[PDB]
Amino acid sequence: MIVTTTSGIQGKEIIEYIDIVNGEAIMGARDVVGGRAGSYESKLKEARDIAMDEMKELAKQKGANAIVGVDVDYEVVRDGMLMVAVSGTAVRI
Amino acid sequence: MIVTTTSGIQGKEIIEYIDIVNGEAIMGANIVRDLFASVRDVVGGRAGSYESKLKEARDIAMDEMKELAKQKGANAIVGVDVDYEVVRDGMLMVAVSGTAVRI
Amino acid sequence: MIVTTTSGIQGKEIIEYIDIVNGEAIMGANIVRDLFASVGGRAGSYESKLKEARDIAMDEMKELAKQKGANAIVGVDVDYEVVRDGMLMVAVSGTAVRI
Amino acid sequence: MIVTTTSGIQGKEIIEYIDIVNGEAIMGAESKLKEARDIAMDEMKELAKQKGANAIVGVDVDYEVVRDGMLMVAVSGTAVRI
Amino acid sequence: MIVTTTSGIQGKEIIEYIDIVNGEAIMGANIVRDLFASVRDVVGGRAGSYESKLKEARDIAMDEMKELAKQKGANAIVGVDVDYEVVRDGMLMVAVSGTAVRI
Repeated sequence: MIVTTTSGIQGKEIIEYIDIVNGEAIMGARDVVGGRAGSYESKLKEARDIAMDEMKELAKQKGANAIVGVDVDYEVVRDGMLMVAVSGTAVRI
Repeated sequence: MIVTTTSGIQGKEIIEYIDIVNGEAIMGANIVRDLFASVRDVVGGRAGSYESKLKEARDIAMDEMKELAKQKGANAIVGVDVDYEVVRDGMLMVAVSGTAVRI
Repeated sequence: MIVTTTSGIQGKEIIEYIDIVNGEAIMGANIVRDLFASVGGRAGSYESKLKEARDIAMDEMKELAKQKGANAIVGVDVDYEVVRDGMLMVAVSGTAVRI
Repeated sequence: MIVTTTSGIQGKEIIEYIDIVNGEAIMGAESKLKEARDIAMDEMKELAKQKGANAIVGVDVDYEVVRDGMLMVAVSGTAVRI
Repeated sequence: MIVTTTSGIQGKEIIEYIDIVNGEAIMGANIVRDLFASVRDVVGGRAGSYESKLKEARDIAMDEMKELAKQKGANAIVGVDVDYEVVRDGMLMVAVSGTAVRI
């Protein structure tokens, strides 16, 4: 199933814009370092995937086979906690 | 009513761009532990987790946006964006914006 | 005059991109408990004041757009950020165009 | 040089997408906010021009309080040829 | 590789949408402090330096996103967004996202 940060699936007609769906993960409460320095996946991959799984599960719940126009937001939330929040429009194609 | 975070509705022409519409809601304060107060604080309101309350606040901000759009004679809202910001004393704000359109 | 968050306008040709235009406003301070100071301005809730500031920001942007001889703003975006010790700045951005 | 927040120019095909370009201005220590935004935008345009671009599309502005009293404004965009 | 903040490649149809890809970089507090140059007014990121003081963080974020995309068999990344956020004790994070595609 296609998940894209773009407005449409080039080649495919959208049958229905079903709903806007979201997912969120709250992560735990001269050196510039990459997110994958010293590890195979990025430190935020677990958070990001939890957030995207929730969004995908909801979309699937709503009869979607695709999710377009997705955005990722990051906010430091509670006592230091990182939230990753993902939003997108569930569609039938 | 069609609501999308994309810049258009494939299949339909936009007959008129009516206006830009917004909705916000701030979460309720912490009560104790992972318990958080109702976003909408009058008889009925439900306490719960940070995530269930965040989702509630995002649902009210959304519904406020849709109610304004409908007041303006819109049948669709395109180019919807969500924004999150921690404001006064740790409460989370959810703000939603989009363009109300006739299709 | 058309103002829109979409990247374009349907059915109408842009004959000229003029300039990116912006507006901003900072929310007034907290008075007491849930009451916030106007940005004969009225005190209100956080959300009421927030809406007021966003309205001022949007008007300021349109104002700048019209004076540059535009009749439309496209690709509009709203940004929020807490500023000088607890106080929500709104900032609106857009592309002023001739249609 | 046409600069726009839209993702596209009208009556003008993009023939090269050169790079994403960025500008930033740092303040503190509303009118100075405008100055900052201008410095960020001018810095991004300069880079775009030096890269061989004649337009910048999909422009976005971000605002961040890096410390306290310091506000950063960052603009990002795609440098293109039309 | 074409990297673009736009939602498509004018002139080129997208034949496959592979994955959303992300890259990030994190700046130490010690370093963020060495960009409080604003001891006077407003200064550009390129005042007194060749490349912007944040360019290295962005380039590391962008490199990781691209390396990932490339490994997934993509030859372009579209709908790119850059995000900034202050986390833990004053470190600055720059995060980038986009859709890895095949054209």
